[PDB]
Amino acid sequence: MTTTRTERNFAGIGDVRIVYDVWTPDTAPQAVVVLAHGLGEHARRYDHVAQRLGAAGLVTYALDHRGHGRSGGKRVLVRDISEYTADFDTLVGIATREYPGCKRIVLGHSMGGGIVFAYGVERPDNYDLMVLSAPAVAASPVVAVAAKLLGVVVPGLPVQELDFTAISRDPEVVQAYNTDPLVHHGRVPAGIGRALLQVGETMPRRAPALTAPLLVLHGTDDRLIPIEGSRRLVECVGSADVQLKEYPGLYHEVFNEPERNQVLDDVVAWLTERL
Repeated sequence: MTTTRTERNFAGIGDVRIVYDVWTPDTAPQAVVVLAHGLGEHARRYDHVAQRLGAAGLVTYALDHRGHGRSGGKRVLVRDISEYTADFDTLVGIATREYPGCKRIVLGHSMGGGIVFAYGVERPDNYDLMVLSAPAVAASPVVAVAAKLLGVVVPGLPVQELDFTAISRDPEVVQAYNTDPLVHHGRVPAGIGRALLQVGETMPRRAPALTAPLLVLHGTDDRLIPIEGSRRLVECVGSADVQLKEYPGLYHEVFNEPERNQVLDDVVAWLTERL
């Protein structure tokens, strides 16, 4: 339809400047969506997702995490999962004040899915629906201990060598990712590894705190985050209205796959069922 983007910013944890987009369609908003991107990317890789949501009368708030895209902070530097979740909580507060009376939908992809889950456990009544795209949620006990120790002393130390070529079966998506100057083109730092384990170590203990309906999306050929971790999440959450949509043969970024228009139409159908 016609969904215009406006750029704003707020002060995050440590007074780090956090830039976010607001996508507004030319119609009375049916609900608001607060979107959390994954590791190394930024909110401008979701223009087509925000535009698709605007077609359904949804307003989308999408922020760049600290150390990502337009936001402040050292690139992909993080020391605690609470840094990500507090800034997401601040954005949800912004959207709640701007649109009172609208249902609140929290959407997260990959690391953003782990962020949205950690926020959702802390504030289970601050949102109405939750949608997760291959969430980084289930990350031996000795390696978990050592990784969280390292990430708390040298959170900027490179550790894990991630395969960007597994993000999508679309060659244009893999190419656009790799030539984007705003995108992180390095190894996973130790701080991000610790934050991921922080949501992973506590998922089965704290998943019962969730109450709002939940939809999980995951391609079966995901080589970055295994689909079995999503099968285990939906069995642990306390929410009664839960379902996981598996896309056979799709890669990590189901919103960027050639079948993205089918994936996005499944998300809009799920939301319209509950709005």
